[PDB]
Amino acid sequence: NECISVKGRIYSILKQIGSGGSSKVFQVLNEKKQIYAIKYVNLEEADNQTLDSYRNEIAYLNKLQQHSDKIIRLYDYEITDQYIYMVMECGNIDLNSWLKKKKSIDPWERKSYWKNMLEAVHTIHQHGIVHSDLKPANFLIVDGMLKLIDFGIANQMQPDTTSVTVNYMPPEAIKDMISPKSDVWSLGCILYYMTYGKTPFQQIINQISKLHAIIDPNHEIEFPDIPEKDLQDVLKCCLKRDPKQRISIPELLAHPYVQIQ
Ligand SMILES: COc1cc(N2CCCC2=O)ccc1Nc1nc(NC2CCOCC2)c2c(C#N)c[nH]c2n1
Ligand SMILES: [Mg+2]
Ligand SMILES: [Mg+2]
Repeated sequence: NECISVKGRIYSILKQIGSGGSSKVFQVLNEKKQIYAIKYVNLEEADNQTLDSYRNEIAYLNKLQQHSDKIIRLYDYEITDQYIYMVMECGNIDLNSWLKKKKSIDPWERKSYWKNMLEAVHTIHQHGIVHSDLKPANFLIVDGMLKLIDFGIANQMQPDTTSVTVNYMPPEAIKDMISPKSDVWSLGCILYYMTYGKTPFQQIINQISKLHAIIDPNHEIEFPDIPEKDLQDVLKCCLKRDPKQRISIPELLAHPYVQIQ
């Protein structure tokens, strides 16, 4: 019967979904035995860089959810000098965990998840954010939909277990040692994974030349023919290494793959 109070109301902790650095996310019930997610950040030690990333996340989450229901909802929050509590709509599960168990995706459901992710990413681009590190873990499944959680700022957390990648990074991020085009690359890797059941360079299991493969022009990604050729076309347009020739989000929204059927 571990509990959390937040701006008046009490919540029972059903379990800890995940953790990350100084954060924790709990699946909880309110007094009306309704389910929610609560994120907790122990601010006790945390530099002004960490503090500000979390303050920025909360502001954008509060702003953005008026413009799109593909952004996870922030219902209430409590913030002091010691801690943060955020009450949010709780997802059934994150998309990474969900992919890693499913055999094969229903084609109409892949198309629908795809529209969901485009809308969400589109929404954050309109308000001046480039995620830059998109991956399946950033999307939750709720009400048969995909909703975005992470904005790039704030430290990513990891699902917890009761025991004890880089496949999505855009090429121009590797050569950065970054624009809305970088999120379309990462979205194409997810859709590609949803189509061919595998990430473009998911087999180059050694990292340094996984990276090398990604930035290498005369390394070619394979697009086996498939029934839905509009989907073959989406993937080929997303996965162009040259950012300036890569398809954009506004264009992807006008594409037959999302507009027909
Ligand atoms: C039942 O609930 C869930 C369960 C699971 N998993 C993962 C595998 C095993 C399992 O059962 C994953 C997500 C949810 N639902 C959920 N998860 C959130 N954070 C997770 C933090 C760890 O990495 C993935 C996301 C938030 C969030 C934030 N921040 C605001 N709402 C949220 N809803
Ligand atoms: Mg068990
Ligand atoms: Mg295990």
